[PDB]
Amino acid sequence: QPSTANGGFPSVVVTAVTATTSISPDIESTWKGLLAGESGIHALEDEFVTKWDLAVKIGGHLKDPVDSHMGRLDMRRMSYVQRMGKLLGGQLWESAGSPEVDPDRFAVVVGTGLGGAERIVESYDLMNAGGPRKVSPLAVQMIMPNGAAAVIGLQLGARAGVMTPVSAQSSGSEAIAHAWRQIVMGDADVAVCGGVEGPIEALPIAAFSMMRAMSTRNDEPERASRPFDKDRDGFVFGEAGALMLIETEEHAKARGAKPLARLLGAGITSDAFHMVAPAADGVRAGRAMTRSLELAGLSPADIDHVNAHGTATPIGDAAEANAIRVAGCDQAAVYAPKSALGHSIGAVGALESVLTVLTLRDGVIPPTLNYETPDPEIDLDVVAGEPRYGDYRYAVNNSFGFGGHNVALAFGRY
Amino acid sequence: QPSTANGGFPSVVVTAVTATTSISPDIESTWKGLLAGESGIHALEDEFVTKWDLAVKIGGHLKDPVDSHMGRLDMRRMSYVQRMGKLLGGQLWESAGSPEVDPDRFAVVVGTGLGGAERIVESYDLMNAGGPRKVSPLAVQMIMPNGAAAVIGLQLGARAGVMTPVSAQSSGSEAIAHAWRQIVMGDADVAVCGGVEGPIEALPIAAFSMMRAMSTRNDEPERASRPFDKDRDGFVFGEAGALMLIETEEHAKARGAKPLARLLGAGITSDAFHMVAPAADGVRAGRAMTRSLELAGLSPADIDHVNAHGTATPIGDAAEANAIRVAGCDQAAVYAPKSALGHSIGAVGALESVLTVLTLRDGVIPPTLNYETPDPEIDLDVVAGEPRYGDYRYAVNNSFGFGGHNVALAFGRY
Ligand SMILES: CCCCCCCCCCCCCCCC(=O)O[C@H](COC(=O)CCCCCCCC[C@H](C)CCCCCCCC)COP(=O)(O)O
Ligand SMILES: CCCCCCCCCCCCCCCC(=O)O[C@H](COC(=O)CCCCCCCC[C@H](C)CCCCCCCC)COP(=O)(O)O
Ligand SMILES: C=C/C(C)=C/[C@@]1(C)SC(=O)C(CC)=C1O
Ligand SMILES: C=C/C(C)=C/[C@@]1(C)SC(=O)C(CC)=C1O
Ligand SMILES: [K+]
Ligand SMILES: [K+]
Repeated sequence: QPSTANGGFPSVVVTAVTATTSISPDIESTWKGLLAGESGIHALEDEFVTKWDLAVKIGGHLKDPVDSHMGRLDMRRMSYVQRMGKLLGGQLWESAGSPEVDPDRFAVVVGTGLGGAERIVESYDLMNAGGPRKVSPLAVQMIMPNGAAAVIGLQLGARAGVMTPVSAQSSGSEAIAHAWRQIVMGDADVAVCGGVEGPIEALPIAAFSMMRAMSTRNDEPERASRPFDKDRDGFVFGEAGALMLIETEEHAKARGAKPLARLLGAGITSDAFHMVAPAADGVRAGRAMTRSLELAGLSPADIDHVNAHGTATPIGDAAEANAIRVAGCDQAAVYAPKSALGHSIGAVGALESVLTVLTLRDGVIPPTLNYETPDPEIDLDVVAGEPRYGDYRYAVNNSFGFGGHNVALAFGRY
Repeated sequence: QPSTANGGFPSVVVTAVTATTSISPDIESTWKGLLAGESGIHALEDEFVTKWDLAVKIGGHLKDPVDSHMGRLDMRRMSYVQRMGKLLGGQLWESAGSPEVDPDRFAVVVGTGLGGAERIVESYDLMNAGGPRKVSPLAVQMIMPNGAAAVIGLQLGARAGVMTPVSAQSSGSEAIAHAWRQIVMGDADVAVCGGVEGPIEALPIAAFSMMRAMSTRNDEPERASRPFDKDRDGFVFGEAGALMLIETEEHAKARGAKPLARLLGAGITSDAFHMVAPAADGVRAGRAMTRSLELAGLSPADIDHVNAHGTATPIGDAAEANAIRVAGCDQAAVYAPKSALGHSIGAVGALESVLTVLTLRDGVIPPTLNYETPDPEIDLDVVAGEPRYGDYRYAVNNSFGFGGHNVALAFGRY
């Protein structure tokens, strides 16, 4: 059976990354910030918080708002996720050296949680006020959830497929999994992949808050997200979008690109347990990890590092600790970046895959913030207090989503 | 290089199909109907048409509304596409003999155009009227576009992955493409796949009609949808959802299921041309067809039948005829089912895949309705007037979507 290690699949490398976060618009500054123990979570100053007296009054807005880079027409012709996709798509390509690739071998796979939903409600209000001729001729193509991926495909010229897998909070990792599949199956040699997501707003907070699993530690925003900690009280929103460029090792060599890491395998499963709670036993989630190992050609003892989904929900963290044990990876050093960056939903799995890549490139895992009281039921090696340094050779990035979706990505040091 | 024909991919068979359409809730009755020249397209009698004086006053509502089957609890706690998913998934599973499969080898892949969007505008109105605590605690899990796929995965017990590819009008076929990939790569032995979509409503009609591509032949509804006809004047909505059950031929034989057809190969590409117009040259669209043949182990000369996306827009049908030529498939017999069933957006490529399968099972292509004046730019063998019987062995189903997505599926007689 084919694996990366046994040459049954071609070698695929990560050759550029871009991300915008609550800490910085520059991924390399976000990364230094994380290492120095910086949090992007703050008191929400938005008017909408006082207008509605929201129970949740914390979150990380992007340091550098997407729309400060958007012109007059982009504001009127794209939904917010498409605007983010355009912004990141251009930054990534510039970071890659603006390569001239064969368009017929270039694919885009970009996940998102929802799509251009603000244009749904705008279109609804416009029609209710002034009838059907007040709806934009662009409303369909701004709203459709494949919109951000399609904007990036058009921007960069991708003709080997533009795909948008949606799996709620695992969408941004799932996208990279499908990009890797498309290359190893011979449909593409190069792919831009990742995840984008909307900003923090009143209605999203209201709707997630009614499920009662958001932190309300409003007095102390930077202490509120505590994945794996005994005193965790739910997740915190933190805005992000992130993309990476992956290509065959041969394609990278031929153009002189310097790889940051290798993308070795990907595992996708599903729980069939509950729509909005993960299976407590972590068995299908652990199988996604295992399947990424099988495809990579690795054993669980090879894994130095797991980048946890680690939302800081009580039931979420417990299930993931069980999954990591089921996969044999519970001696890896674990990071839960939502501790500092919060949860960006459809993008978050892409951001964390980027962080996994930087961990491998630089030999360092940032501290998990707020990890102050270990939880007996979670017996994991959670990195905390200061960075953990090592010559890491292999890591797995985990992401999970409402629906019972489990995605695991195996990366290696280049 | 592995193909189905050369045994490099495992054999994959279609063992059950279900669909609900404008003609019938029973796919076998829908099929008999199409063969008898029936149309599902009628005057819209909804009060919203006259309320808003909509330019488009025609379309095909389901013969049998999904909600005639829906418990009162479901009507509050699932979105419309989730209800459609649950209904179709239970029907499919019964049609299959309710098999006991290994859940850890069973995947679901179901596309849709948008998701539970009615719950977005419901949540918005509730919050505006009553504040943030009047939003449903189930709002998120009803809205998320992976919701329908996830309902089906929970309902049927799928633990090998639940996926929702979103590619607007090609989603339904793209879902079946990714299910075939998942089986041939060894991630699953059996999969439920296809597409669901919302109903014709006021805001959907306004937003699409403002793009200026819909038919407004309101005085003759059954004559409005005219794919490939010289006098075509745009597309017509017709509601549907459809699912099929695919599995390895070995798995089928083990349980004694008689196949309906073989699913031989799939190709996905993208245009990088325009967000809402297909590339005129048909080149990337023809490459998707060619890719499906390469993976099948077929040559264009083998192909007997093409089930065309055939929307009846002037530019869309012209581009598809060029793509069929690019692919070398322009000697095949062509059917354009939107002539009879109209356009079901995210569900349509799955519906048309099911029709392709029945064509191969029964050796007959239904007539393309309203095909009265050949267009010299098309120069295709369009089946029309009466059904055409023949010994069809191989067929390609086309679907394309806003964003420039091209999906082709290669099917074969069992
Ligand atoms: C990290 C946060 C993650 C967020 C959660 C993800 C949810 C998806 C986010 C959707 C995209 C939102 C885009 C907002 C653009 C923007 O900002 O529009 C403001 C003005 O507000 C609005 O129009 C708010 C309109 C909201 C649109 C409907 C959202 C409905 C959300 C659902 C009820 C709950 C969330 C469902 C998530 C399902 C999928 C993931 C599991 C500019 O203001 P002005 O400049 O005009 O003054
Ligand atoms: C032939 C298929 C047509 C496909 C069209 C696809 C459009 C997308 C699918 C939308 C799914 C909506 C489900 C409808 C539920 C239903 O019916 O609720 C009515 C009462 O009205 C409503 O609340 C309708 C309000 C709809 C609000 C959101 C619609 C947003 C539409 C966008 C602005 C334009 C379409 C975007 C498509 C992008 C994706 C594909 C390219 C019954 O009322 P009651 O009898 O129960 O009292
Ligand atoms: C099946 C449900 C799952 C996986 C739920 C998780 C663990 S995933 C996620 O991001 C969150 C917080 C938003 C959960 O509560
Ligand atoms: C890129 C745009 C494309 C492929 C557009 C097509 C041809 S596909 C489709 O179903 C329709 C009618 C709604 C189109 O107008
Ligand atoms: K992670
Ligand atoms: K078709």
